[PDB]
Amino acid sequence: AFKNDDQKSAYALGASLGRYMENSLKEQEKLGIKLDKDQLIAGVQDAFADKSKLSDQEIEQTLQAFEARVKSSAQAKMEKDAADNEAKGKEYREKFAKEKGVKTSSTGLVYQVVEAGKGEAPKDSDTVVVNYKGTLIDGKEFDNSYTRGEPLSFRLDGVIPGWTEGLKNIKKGGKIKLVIPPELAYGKAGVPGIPPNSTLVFDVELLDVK
Amino acid sequence: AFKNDDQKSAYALGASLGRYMENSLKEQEKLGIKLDKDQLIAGVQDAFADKSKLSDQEIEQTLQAFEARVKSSAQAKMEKDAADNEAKGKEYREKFAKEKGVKTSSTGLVYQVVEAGKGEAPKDSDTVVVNYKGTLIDGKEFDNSYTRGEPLSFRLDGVIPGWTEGLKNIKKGGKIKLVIPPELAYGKAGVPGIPPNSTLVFDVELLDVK
Ligand SMILES: C=CC[C@@H]1/C=C(\C)C[C@H](C)C[C@H](OC)[C@H]2O[C@@](O)(C(=O)C(=O)N3CCCC[C@H]3C(=O)O[C@H](/C(C)=C/[C@@H]3CC[C@@H](O)[C@H](OC)C3)[C@H](C)[C@@H](O)CC1=O)[C@H](C)C[C@@H]2OC
Ligand SMILES: C=CC[C@@H]1/C=C(\C)C[C@H](C)C[C@H](OC)[C@H]2O[C@@](O)(C(=O)C(=O)N3CCCC[C@H]3C(=O)O[C@H](/C(C)=C/[C@@H]3CC[C@@H](O)[C@H](OC)C3)[C@H](C)[C@@H](O)CC1=O)[C@H](C)C[C@@H]2OC
Repeated sequence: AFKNDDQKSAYALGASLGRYMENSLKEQEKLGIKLDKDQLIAGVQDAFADKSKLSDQEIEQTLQAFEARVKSSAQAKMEKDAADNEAKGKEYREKFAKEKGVKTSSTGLVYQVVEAGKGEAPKDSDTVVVNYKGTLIDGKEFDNSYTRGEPLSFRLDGVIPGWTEGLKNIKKGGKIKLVIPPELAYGKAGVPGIPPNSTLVFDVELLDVK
Repeated sequence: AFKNDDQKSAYALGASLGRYMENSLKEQEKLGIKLDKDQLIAGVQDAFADKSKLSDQEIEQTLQAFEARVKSSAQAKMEKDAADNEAKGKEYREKFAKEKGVKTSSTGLVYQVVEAGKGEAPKDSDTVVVNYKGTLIDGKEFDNSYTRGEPLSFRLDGVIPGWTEGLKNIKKGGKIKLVIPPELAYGKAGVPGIPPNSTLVFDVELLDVK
């Protein structure tokens, strides 16, 4: 294929800009914003060959207005998701908390011990070894150590408060379901894969405490 | 001929990215690196269609090596420039030093007293106030105090050695032309606006010694 570097590196540098444009389009689609892909490419080709059909001022201004649109659309969507997820989350916890075997701690953490396990109570400075499954209240799975490949280890005080607190309710060999409010998890900001004010549901198997 | 925002903003976004690429390639060009632009647009299109001939891993691998080639070529070019200026500067100094009224000091500073001035000469702990104009040997002006509408003040011992020494050759009210070898100036590394091993030409007026 590639005869050498002025070729290989060029293609890579280009592939990388492609990649980047696809990723970018992917975030705009979250907001219902769909740019014309043929035009996006034509602009790239035109510029790369110095034949842009828009002046530098028209480019500056068009981008300026477009990025105001994106930010203004993303902000509104964050705001609405935050409020929606806070209320749906609350309702969800309230319903689940009333069920048999389910408990609510003084912090608002809602949990269901499935297997107590046996051994020492995990403490903040312990390293726990776990398998887990993490999903949003709507059933969307966001994390799964099982399909990731191996049991994960961490310091108990290095994880979110919902976990630091929850795992203390069981021992090695145990299993618990944690239903965690955003204020004991990722809050209003959320993190990639976790929307604002998200209540999280984890099914955790505690393999070791060391 | 854009009909709508999804069309115009997309073109704009593309043109802006492609212009960014072209600007980086232009810098690569100053170093003798001229990427194959047909392959570059091939990568853009292929990755855009999710058919990059390079995997994400290969892309990253290719660009790391490419990045190493650029830096290495950047260094080679500073080295060639260092050698070229050193030589060109030595010739320029040699020719000028033979002219009527020009002197060469023991350190290799070449200078021409235009007006002796009158009063004390600058000594090491002293402060001097000067107007000056600095140019590279080809005539490009890198600094001109006259344009700030005010002279410059500094400690004689706080400046490059060619000035520290050179100004001891005149007195308050004097003028002198200093032709300074790189080793009494910014040396092989230079500074922004002053290339490697540049010989500097300064026209100085000494206003005060205090
Ligand atoms: C940047 C370094 C990467 C580094 C990545 C790893 C070692 C891999 C590790 C298996 C994480 C998973 O990666 C595949 C993935 O697991 C999640 O999907 C998840 O199920 C989860 O919620 N878990 C994992 C299990 C314990 C509860 C919790 C957590 O406490 O996770 C912790 C977490 C993110 C705490 C933040 C820390 C920042 C604070 O500001 C914030 O405070 C609000 C809380 C994890 C252990 C971090 O400490 C360590 C890291 O982040 C997150 C949704 C995102 C996370 O990927 C990043
Ligand atoms: C708050 C005060 C900070 C103050 C910062 C500024 C005003 C910088 C500002 C942009 C304009 C500078 O000039 C006003 C400008 O001056 C040049 O254009 C120039 O014509 C020059 O070569 N000059 C100026 C006149 C005397 C000769 C000489 C010099 O010796 O300059 C001196 C110098 C740089 C000494 C270094 C000291 C460290 C040594 O290690 C090095 O030795 C290698 C030499 C100057 C006087 C410093 O004392 C002044 C300062 O520090 C340089 C090409 C680049 C330099 O800007 C970067």
